[PDB]
Amino acid sequence: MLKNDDFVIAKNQLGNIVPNSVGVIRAVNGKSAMVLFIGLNELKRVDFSELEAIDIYRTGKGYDKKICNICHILKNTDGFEINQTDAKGRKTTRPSCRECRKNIDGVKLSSTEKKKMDEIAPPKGSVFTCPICEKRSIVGVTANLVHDHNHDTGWGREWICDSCNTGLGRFKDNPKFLEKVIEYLKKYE
Amino acid sequence: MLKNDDFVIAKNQLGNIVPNSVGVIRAVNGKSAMVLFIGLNELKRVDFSELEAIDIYRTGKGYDKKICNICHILKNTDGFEINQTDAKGRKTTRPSCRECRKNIDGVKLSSTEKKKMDEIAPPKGSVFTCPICEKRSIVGVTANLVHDHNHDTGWGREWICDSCNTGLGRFKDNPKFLEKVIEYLKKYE
DNA sequence: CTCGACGTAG
DNA sequence: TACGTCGAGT
Ligand code: NA
Ligand code: NA
Ligand code: NA
Ligand SMILES: [Zn+2]
Ligand SMILES: [Zn+2]
Ligand SMILES: [Zn+2]
Ligand SMILES: [Zn+2]
Repeated sequence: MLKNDDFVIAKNQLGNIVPNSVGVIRAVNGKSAMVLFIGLNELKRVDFSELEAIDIYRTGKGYDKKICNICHILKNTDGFEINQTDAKGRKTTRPSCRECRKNIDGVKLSSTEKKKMDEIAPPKGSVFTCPICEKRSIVGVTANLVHDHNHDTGWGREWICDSCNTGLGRFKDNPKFLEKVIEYLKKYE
Repeated sequence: MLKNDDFVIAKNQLGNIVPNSVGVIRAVNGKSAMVLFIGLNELKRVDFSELEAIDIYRTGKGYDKKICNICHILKNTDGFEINQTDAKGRKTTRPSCRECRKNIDGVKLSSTEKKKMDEIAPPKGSVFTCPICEKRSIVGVTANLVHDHNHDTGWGREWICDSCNTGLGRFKDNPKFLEKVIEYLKKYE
C-alpha cells in the first residue's frame, strides 16, 4: 500500500513526533515503514495503522491546509499569516506557521530603541548611502529605508535599505550562513 | 528660487553628465548651484539656466516617468521592466532601468551548463536540504528551487532555494558585501 | 492588512 | 509576462 517516497502524516503521537507531522517513507517492511519526519529530521519505525497518506499537491495555496516549511506539520490555512497578493488577486501566506514565526521574529525593537533610531532617521527625500550595499538613493523615492534591529536583544542596529534588510533575514541575521554564502560564491568564482 | 536640498535635472549635457540626470542642490550663489549628481556621484558648479527643478514625489509608481535607482536619470516608465503586481492590481516595475539591468544580469546560464544542472536536478516532491541556508523542504511544495549560476562566467553553481538565490542578488553575488554584512551583524551582536 | 526587491520560471 | 520570500511599515 505505502511506497517509498510517499508522503504521510502521523495520526497520533509517536514519541517526539506530534500528530499531523509530515513524513516521507524511506523503507517498507511488511505493514511497517521507516518514515523520515521532516521537521525534526527523525527517522522512525511506524506501523501503517499510525500513518495517513497525503497528497502534497492538494496542500498550500488554493487549499484548506498547508505544510509549514520549518516544522513540516500540516495545519489549517489560518495557522499561517497572510503576507502578499499575487497577480490573480489571491492571497499568499508566509511559508512558516504562526508558531514557527515566533522564533524567526524573536525580540521586537524596544520602544526606547525605536525612539533613539527615530531621532537619527534619514529625512524623507534626502540622499542616503546604505551602509551595507553602498548604493546611493533618495529616501522614499529610489529606495525605502527601515529600522533594522537585533532580534536576540531587541536593540537597534542601523538605518538600512529594505533590500538589504530582507536579505539579512534570508540568512537568519546569522553570520554562520553569510560565511556559507561566501565560501559557496568563492567556490565558483 | 532654488534652495539647498531641492532636486533638479540637467537640462543639457554637462561634461560627463547626460541630460535628465537627477541632482540635489548642495550650495547656491546668485547665479549658480553646486549640484551633486547622484548617479555618478559628481559634484559640479552649474548655472541656474542649465538646471530644471523636478518634483521627485511625482515620479515612479502611478506616474509617466521614474528615476532609476542606479544611474538616477529620469526616464519614461517603459524604460523599466514590469516585475510584480500590488494588492490594488497596479503594476510595479524594477527600480533599475533596462540599461542598468544589463550590468546586474551579466552573463546568462549557458545551454550546456543548464543541461549539466538538469541532469542532477532534485525531483519535484523530493525532500531537499538547501546547501546555503540548510533548511529542509519538499521540492515545489514547501520551497521552490532554482538553477543558480555565476553571471560573470555563465557557468552553473548549485541547486539552491529561491529565498537564498534572491538573497545573493541583494548583495550583488559579491563576497565584498557579504563580508560587510558579517561585520555589521557582529558590531551589534 | 499592506510593501518593494531579488533572480529566477516560463 | 509571472513567482514566493524576507522584515519591515501601516
Ligand atoms: Na532586520
Ligand atoms: Na506622489
Ligand atoms: Na543566482
Ligand atoms: Zn511551523
Ligand atoms: Zn542596502
Ligand atoms: Zn539606470
Ligand atoms: Zn536556501
